[PDB]
Amino acid sequence: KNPKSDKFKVKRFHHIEFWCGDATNVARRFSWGLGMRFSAKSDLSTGNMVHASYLLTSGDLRFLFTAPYSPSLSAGEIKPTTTASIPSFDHGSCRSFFSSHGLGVRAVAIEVEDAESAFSISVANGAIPSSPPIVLNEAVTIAEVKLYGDVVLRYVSYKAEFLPGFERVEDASSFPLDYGIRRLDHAVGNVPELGPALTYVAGFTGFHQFAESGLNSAVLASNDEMVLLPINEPVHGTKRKSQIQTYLEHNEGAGLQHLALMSEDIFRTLREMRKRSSIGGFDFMPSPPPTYYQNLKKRVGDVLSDDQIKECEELGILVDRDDQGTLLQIFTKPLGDRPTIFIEIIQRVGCMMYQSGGCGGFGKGNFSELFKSIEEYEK
Amino acid sequence: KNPKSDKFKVKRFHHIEFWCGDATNVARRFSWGLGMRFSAKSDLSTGNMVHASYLLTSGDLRFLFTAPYSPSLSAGEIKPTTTASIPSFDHGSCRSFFSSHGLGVRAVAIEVEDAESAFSISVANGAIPSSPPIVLNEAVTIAEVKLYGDVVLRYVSYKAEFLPGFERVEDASSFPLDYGIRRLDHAVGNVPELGPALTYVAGFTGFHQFAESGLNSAVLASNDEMVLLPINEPVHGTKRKSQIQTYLEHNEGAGLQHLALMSEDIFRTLREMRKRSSIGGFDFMPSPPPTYYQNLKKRVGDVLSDDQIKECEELGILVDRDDQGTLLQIFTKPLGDRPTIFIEIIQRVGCMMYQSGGCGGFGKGNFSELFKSIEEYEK
Ligand SMILES: Cc1nn(C)c(O)c1C(=O)c1ccc2c(c1C)n(C(C)C)c(=O)n2C
Ligand SMILES: Cc1nn(C)c(O)c1C(=O)c1ccc2c(c1C)n(C(C)C)c(=O)n2C
Ligand SMILES: [Co+2]
Ligand SMILES: [Co+2]
Repeated sequence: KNPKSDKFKVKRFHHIEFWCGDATNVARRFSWGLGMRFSAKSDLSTGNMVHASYLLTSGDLRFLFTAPYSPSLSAGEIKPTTTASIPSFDHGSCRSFFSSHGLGVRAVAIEVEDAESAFSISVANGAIPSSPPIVLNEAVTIAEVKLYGDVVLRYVSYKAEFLPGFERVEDASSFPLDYGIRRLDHAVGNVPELGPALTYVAGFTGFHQFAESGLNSAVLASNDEMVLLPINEPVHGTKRKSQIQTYLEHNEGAGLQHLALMSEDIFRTLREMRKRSSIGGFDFMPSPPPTYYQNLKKRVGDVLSDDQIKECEELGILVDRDDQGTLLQIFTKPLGDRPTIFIEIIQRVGCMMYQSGGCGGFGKGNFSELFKSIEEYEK
Repeated sequence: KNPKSDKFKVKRFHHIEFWCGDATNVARRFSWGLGMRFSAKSDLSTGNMVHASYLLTSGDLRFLFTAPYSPSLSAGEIKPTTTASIPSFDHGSCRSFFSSHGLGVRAVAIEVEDAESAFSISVANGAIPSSPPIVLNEAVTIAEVKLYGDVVLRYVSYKAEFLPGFERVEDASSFPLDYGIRRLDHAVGNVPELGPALTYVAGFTGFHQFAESGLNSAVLASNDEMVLLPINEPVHGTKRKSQIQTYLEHNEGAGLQHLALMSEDIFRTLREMRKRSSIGGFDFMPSPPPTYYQNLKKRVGDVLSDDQIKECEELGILVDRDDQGTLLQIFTKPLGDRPTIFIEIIQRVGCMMYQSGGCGGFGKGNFSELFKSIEEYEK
């Protein structure tokens, strides 16, 4: 059941912004590890005396990495005279965020028809304002409201080329890496209490709820279910400590837990990423035992051939099924020093009309199947 | 003239420590860009609840990357019960350093015969103490005094395997990269006033002075001239703004300007580094004009063949000569967001007895020769 209750017109995920201590080193690491190209910059060389911002792209996926300069470089500026390309940026907020949480996502940005209307409707419906709507070069409008913890939901709308004040990256520094990642599928938050978090976000967006292990969760979705925002809470008192609780402890509270990146060829993406794990890229969680891939024949034997199942086993890929589609997924180890944010690589098969959002679910069935596999491999 | 006036026995450079916001991403970027292997760690997985520290090695070169965890993880600890592997570490100092200077060198570490005696003699001779001598597992002693700005000179001595509490890195995560870098040749500081900086450092070490462009500089050296610590000050009032002054502005004061890394085969190192510049590694300063390499025939035609001169031209390598040896060198663009710290790759030819320290100088003649080359190429 999809009541299509969005309180304003939402299009697609637009970008994810990481707040960093040094944007250069994080962006270069991510570029090589994920196969994303350097496509735009806003920094000292573009006249920005406030923050260094670097944009990586793969397909429609946009990752922005931002760090503050010394405040002394811009001490004479005021907001009317700022050289910052992102007017919501604040030195103190960024330093406070990074000292509190470490490397992590500050903004989940969605493209909307009208960022000023989106902001006004959200705040009229309970959203806590973070940055009021600001029109950039009479071309783009940006506004921000609080999502959870110190993460903001950023609205971007275009009258008619990332943002004004960003420059295209020169082709010499713009090596055309591509491991097959094409877009953001979903962005997941961890909170101490799921109920109040869901009520708050669904309250100001009109997003609807989309259709033992240490977590309870729920998924909020836009009208066409292309913007997907799951939220998790921990389950206490279990034998094994909840990984959601571990997140909250090491992150100093609520924040973004994982980004799921859709691949157009998850086999190629994982081959390319795994080749680079020990040479500057990303590590992956330990692979399931062979009993898992043996049991996959009975579960997904009508969707994947035996060869493709064998290809899943080489790469450590997980498979899950809903009533409408099938999910291939795998998880990285945490992206930085703290056991907090990580990345999921996903590919979905089924639900063709284009492919509808959330085809195959989010893999919650893999908890029990991994468990059964571990017990079976112990035998 | 070498008066051999060291006030305590100094051996060699031991390691360089960077203070980071996220040590994982910086260390992974540096590993791929410079061809250094992950060799040791001290972090949550080794019981360290205080800081994450990762050691990269290439030959005798040791780069350490350290970042703080949330103070909440260690809030119940006191110094007698600390889980930190580097007892001088302090959360507040590290956050203050990074917010002030950005990514940069906190410690220049030299191995000495007795770190406690080195500390006591230094402080008795004017050194400002930073961290008193601490014996680690009855095996290693570490102590720190201020060098310039917020950079410390760290003394390490071994009774008889980086530091106690560091664990060797498992071979799966330890990919054997190697682009030919073998050791630290020199470490250079930028200060506002050279005189007082030299007097201070030479005062407490007994290091001696080793044998138009925007800088004045001088080099301090240990007895065998294997530890080399140049210091620069800006020259004001020139047409072009001093790059030393630019450093001081963007760094918020004095600090380490560049690390010069000796290669056993600078041609291989530069081929390997340049292949990776646009895929996560390091960029290099713009190459000199072809008139430079034409003029090199008359300057170094007796040391390098025409083919090897042509190889220098492909890779953008600079060449300088002293009275005793020849210097091949090249400089990276800044390592992070700010126009502050960069790296020099160096190889020295001549002065064989082993090779004596500082063979060929430090390349100051390349200022005039680059200038002449630029005017000649304008023609
Ligand atoms: C669950 C869940 N709910 N929603 C809305 C999602 O997007 C998810 C997941 O992406 C997911 C699915 C299966 C997992 C898993 C995750 C994070 N992890 C990590 C290590 C915790 C596992 O070990 N397994 C087996
Ligand atoms: C000088 C100097 N003194 N000492 C003690 C050193 O180690 C040096 C250098 O390493 C050096 C030599 C030549 C240079 C240079 C540097 C840093 N730069 C940078 C961009 C400023 C140039 O453009 N040229 C031509
Ligand atoms: Co997921
Ligand atoms: Co040098």
